[PDB]
Amino acid sequence: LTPTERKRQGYIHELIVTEENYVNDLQLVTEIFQKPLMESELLTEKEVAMIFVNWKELIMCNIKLLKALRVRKKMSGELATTLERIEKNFVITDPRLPDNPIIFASDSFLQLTEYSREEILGRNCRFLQGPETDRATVRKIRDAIDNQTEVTVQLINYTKSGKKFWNLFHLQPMRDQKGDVQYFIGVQLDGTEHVRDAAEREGVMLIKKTAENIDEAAKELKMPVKMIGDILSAQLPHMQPYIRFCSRQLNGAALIQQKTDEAPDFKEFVKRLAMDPRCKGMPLSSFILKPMQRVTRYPLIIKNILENTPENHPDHSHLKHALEKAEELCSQVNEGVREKENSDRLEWIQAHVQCEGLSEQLVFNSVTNCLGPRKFLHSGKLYKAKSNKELYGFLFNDFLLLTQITVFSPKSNLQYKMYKTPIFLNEVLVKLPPIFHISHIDRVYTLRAESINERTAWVQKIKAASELYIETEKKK
Ligand SMILES: Cc1cc2nc3c(=O)[nH]c(=O)nc-3n(C[C@H](O)[C@H](O)[C@H](O)COP(=O)(O)O)c2cc1C
Repeated sequence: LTPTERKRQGYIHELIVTEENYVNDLQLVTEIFQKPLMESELLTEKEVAMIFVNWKELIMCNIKLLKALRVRKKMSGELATTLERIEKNFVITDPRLPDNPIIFASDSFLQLTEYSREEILGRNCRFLQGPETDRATVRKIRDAIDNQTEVTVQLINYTKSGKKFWNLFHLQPMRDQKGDVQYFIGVQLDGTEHVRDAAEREGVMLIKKTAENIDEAAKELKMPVKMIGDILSAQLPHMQPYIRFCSRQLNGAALIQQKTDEAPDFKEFVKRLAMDPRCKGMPLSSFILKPMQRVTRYPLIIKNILENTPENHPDHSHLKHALEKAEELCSQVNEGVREKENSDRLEWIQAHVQCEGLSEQLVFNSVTNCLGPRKFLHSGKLYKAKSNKELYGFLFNDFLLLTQITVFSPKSNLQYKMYKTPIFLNEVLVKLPPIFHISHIDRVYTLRAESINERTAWVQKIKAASELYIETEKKK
């Protein structure tokens, strides 16, 4: 096959495999960090929500994505578990991708070579080679690769610390029905001495049977993919919860670091949850960075698929939209991260303003219907005319929230109760007769601000955000 179509399948499966690892990481934090901390009674229900935030919703998004990928790929969840049951040193590489990168490494392999998964994936296997390695043996391996055939040799490899060990290595291509090589299987039998006669004859049989089991394990993965963009184009516009999480990931990380230094009983309980072999010895504070990494990873991946997809291909159109949505999703994420002050205010409103009786729960620190990331504009006391009722209003870029006190200082806590249904600014007009008039089509509202300088701040900000909303709605 042409290198273009070859690279195309390589990047399509780069999307699928990395998503598998990612979704797996999300479920880990919920399993061995979230649920334990909630039932540990070490922290309050409020402190826990500051860290994970909407972590649960992040899983619901990607699981919906991963499932769609698996059905198209005719896969099942078994791949990770099936591969883990093979307790041998092995890696899988992708010859379709430049420099033949590693896409998977067994637990035995990682511990043998003293490297971590983050150091390994995406790189060529030549880091094992050293000074006392027979370069003639290496060339035989390269030839077997270029000729797309299996091979079995012995050579000296090095760990991360530089420890020497003999490597009874076996290479084996992974072919589909059409015989096209999709992956390469590399099994390593570590030893102290060069094996001969019976010692060699036994080791060869094991590492070869090991390779066959991997081919069976990766049987669902090896098949080629026709289309993948239509799935990404339908799932990416539903990656909204990332905007909230990534805007609060900084405060969530600062909470962990602070609570650790002021509570020794908390520090030990966290590390006893990072013990789990699925954590690979990385702390909880390192998992929090992953959602921000994944959303910035998507545009890089999709573009690689798009660049290796011709114009006449039916998947080219969907990949265009997918790239657009991925970049739009990524942009709104970076906007929320930068506007830190706006993020603190929206989350403050979330906790102190009780909004109930709605068809859907109100999340202030989220995306609007049309304008994107919600932005707080103005707040203050508002007195309704002819009633003079003490009300407290919150003005946003998309709607106005009226409440009643039962301002943004974290220590100061006071309760706000929702007064009426959120008045959206896509259907309101504002004129002047500290009294100002807003014109809703259905009902009439006449409010009186604290002062003259206040009502001018209301009228201006409401009108400006309204006109921006109206003209945005007129686009389509
Ligand atoms: C699946 C696979 C597994 C490999 N495993 C090893 C290995 O364990 N040790 C090693 O020295 N080379 C291994 N190689 C070979 C190297 O990745 C590399 O291709 C080889 O050393 C030739 O390097 P060169 O391109 O600089 O000539 C493996 C290759 C493949 C495709």
